[PDB]
Amino acid sequence: ERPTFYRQELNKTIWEVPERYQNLSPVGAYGSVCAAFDTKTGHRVAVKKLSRPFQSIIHAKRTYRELRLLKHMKHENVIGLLDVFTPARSLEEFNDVYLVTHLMGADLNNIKLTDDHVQFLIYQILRGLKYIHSADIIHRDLKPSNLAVNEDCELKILDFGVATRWYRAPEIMLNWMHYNQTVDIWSVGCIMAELLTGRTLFPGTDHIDQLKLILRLVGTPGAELLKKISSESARNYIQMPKMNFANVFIGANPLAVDLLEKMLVLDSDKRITAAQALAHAYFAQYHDPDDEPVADPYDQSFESRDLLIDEWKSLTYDEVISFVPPPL
Ligand SMILES: Nc1c(C(=O)NCc2ccc(C(=O)N[C@@H](CCC3CCCCC3)C(=O)Nc3ccc(F)cc3)cc2)cnn1-c1ccccc1
Repeated sequence: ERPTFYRQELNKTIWEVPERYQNLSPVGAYGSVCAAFDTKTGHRVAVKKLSRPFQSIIHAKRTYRELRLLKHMKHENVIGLLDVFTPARSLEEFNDVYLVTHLMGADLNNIKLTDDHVQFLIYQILRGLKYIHSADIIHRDLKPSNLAVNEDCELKILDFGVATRWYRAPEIMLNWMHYNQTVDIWSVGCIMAELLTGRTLFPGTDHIDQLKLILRLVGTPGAELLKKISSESARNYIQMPKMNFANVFIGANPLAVDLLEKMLVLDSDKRITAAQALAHAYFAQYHDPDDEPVADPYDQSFESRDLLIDEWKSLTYDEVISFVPPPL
């Protein structure tokens, strides 16, 4: 049943991996991540050694959460789990978790982009977000560095864990209660803007400067939206004119400007969803209602639980043991 592991020191870091994975080479920003050769598939992979996975309740829950989320994701435009392993033979000796994913070529932060490429890249993000959102999962940290492409411009959403705040929706700039899945659509708008102009749309130096730069584009809220804000601080802070997107994004595909106007809406209740955005004219070349799948249901009940490290650790171990490799 159990493979043969081999040990190796890489960054004064002990890596213990199955013989399956060869020629481990550190990729050191992304965490403890090595490019490896998978002798079973003949394809290169990424192997992530979780850092101090059971150091604390917080780490333990984070470890469990990352493994639960990765085991769930079965979509072309979302990072998926090829393998998860531990060198541990028992729950008793379980202290290290290794995750195996596809190796991606470059982050979108690395990559003048043509309108074709913007269309295809934002299409693939929305297709992935449709899937993630359908399981009631919110990304919450979409930014160029969390999006990866191969040379084929095939895109995957991931979360590696510059500034998040540049891409963050106004309604979660202060308090994290009154928000929905469309926080991720705001992020998609900021990314798409950047892809079209080669500039950060909203390079705020802090959470208040950020809100200033956003309002300068979308305009200060009307009475309609001001009435839906609970926080005296946030309301009293905000308490001018909406710019013509066609002026700001001069020379863009006018259909890219129209979609941007539907994505960068202050009122999160009126912001276009991933599903709706896919059906926008911009994506006429790439939209197929029969190849934009939704996810299986995702059991998120664990998010509400306050459990001990040994409880989170045992749950993670179960999820390692029950893992079913995807087909080749
Ligand atoms: N560097 C790499 C790799 C890698 O590193 N492969 C391992 C790998 C990657 C991502 C995840 C990952 O996305 N994990 C997510 C869960 C899943 C998401 C859920 C929401 C939707 C999108 C997927 C997570 O839980 N992150 C996390 C965030 C904050 C934390 F405090 C703790 C964890 C896990 C393992 C491949 N390719 N590359 C690569 C190489 C060269 C150039 C560019 C990229």
